[PDB]
Amino acid sequence: VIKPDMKIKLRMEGAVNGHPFAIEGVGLGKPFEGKQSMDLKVKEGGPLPFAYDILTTVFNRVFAKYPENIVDYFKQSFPEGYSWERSMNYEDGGICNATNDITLDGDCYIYEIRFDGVNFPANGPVMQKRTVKWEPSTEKLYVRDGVLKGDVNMALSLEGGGHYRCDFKTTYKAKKVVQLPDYHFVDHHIEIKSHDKDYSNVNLHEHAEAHS
Ligand code: NI
Ligand code: NI
Repeated sequence: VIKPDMKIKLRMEGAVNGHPFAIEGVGLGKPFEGKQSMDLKVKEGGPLPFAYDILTTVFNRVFAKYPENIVDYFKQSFPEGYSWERSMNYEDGGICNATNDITLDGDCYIYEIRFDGVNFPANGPVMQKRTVKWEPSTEKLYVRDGVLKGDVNMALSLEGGGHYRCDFKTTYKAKKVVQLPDYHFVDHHIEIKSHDKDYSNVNLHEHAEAHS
């Protein structure tokens, strides 16, 4: 059911500091190589008044290269698919909640995404768009109450130098019973490869690899 080459379509609806927006996307990847990319377009609420970077990790752990010796919760959950929930706690009190419900239609994954950011300070790097990129990261994955958790210490590099820290807590939920993994890691590296001036168009890449 998992094919070597796969597509993606998605819609995100969200709000940051009570201002709504909508984004759509199409993309493609290689699930077994842990690579994907996508083009994203802002449909409503542009030009976004906040750092696009806060959204990019929300725009699928099926696109992660799992070796044979680690159970792959995500590829097993297909064709029924899985959903996830995430809280993203920024060091200045900015908090983002996100969810993604992932279904499969033919060779295409479909994402229905909600994003909700509150309490970003007007003079902070998100609302003044002073972020450069996310550093590559290592997510720690562990089972709890029959579902899979993933935690990660993330950092955004900042235009004047330095970093801005965010802690991610994700819960991933297969829509059917699957085998559960042991403790393991996923290395991630997410990059905006191109974009237009106000980020109404963005081309986003990620490569991920599981290890134990
Ligand atoms: Ni890389
Ligand atoms: Ni740029």
